[PDB]
Amino acid sequence: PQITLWKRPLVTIKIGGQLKEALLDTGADDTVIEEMSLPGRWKPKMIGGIGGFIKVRQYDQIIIEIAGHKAIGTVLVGPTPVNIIGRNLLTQIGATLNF
Amino acid sequence: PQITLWKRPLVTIKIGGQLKEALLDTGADDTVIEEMSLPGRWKPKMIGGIGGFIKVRQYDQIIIEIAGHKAIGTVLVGPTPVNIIGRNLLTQIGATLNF
Ligand SMILES: CC(C)(C)NC(=O)[C@@H]1C[C@@H]2CCCC[C@@H]2CN1C[C@@H](O)[C@H](Cc1ccccc1)NC(=O)[C@H](CC(N)=O)NC(=O)c1ccc2ccccc2n1
Repeated sequence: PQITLWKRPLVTIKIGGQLKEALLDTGADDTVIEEMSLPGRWKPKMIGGIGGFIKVRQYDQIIIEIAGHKAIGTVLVGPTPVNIIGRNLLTQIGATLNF
Repeated sequence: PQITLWKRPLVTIKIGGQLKEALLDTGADDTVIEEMSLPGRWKPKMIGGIGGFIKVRQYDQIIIEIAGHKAIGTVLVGPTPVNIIGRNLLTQIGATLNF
């Protein structure tokens, strides 16, 4: 598919058995998902953005479906206003920027 | 060009006649550049992201060259950690996401 940038590039994702809306984000190194009760072991992490840092939980080898395309990798969970799909997962679904 | 996402999508820009490095960022609504002297009129504004809100100078109708392509639009100047090119200027140069 091709997505224009007139509006935020939001798509449907599936994670932990739940459907959510998330932003395809070429400026994010990491994938950050809103607070949810994911099972299993995690490691403490701090991540930065414009504004400063927030505390998150790092989960490894998490399955996520992005606009119908399957991926598996690291997902950070904590208090974000928007679910963001970063480059660690955009590469797995074959995404590029074109102009 | 077609840009893949295994590395950060960094390009050269020209702004106020000066060369800088900046990130092509589909997750950003706006364009935010590090503190600099810039010819043009400005007004105070506040913007947010992952760790909270910061104070910036808003400059309208600024000429900027992005990887060899011309844009003329709004640039925010302030204590951002990384120079970011957001959707207000990505749309001007014809950029799309593809997968
Ligand atoms: C630029 C502005 C217009 C303020 N927009 C945004 O900030 C929106 C805000 C939205 C709501 C809050 C949740 C984030 C989304 C997406 N972001 C865009 C989004 O693309 C944003 C832009 C950015 C990049 C680099 C440095 C600063 C800011 N990325 C991020 O916040 C990601 C988060 C992450 N850890 O993956 N940061 C980075 O990937 C990153 C990279 C280098 C750094 C160097 C020093 C300090 C911090 C650094 N952070």
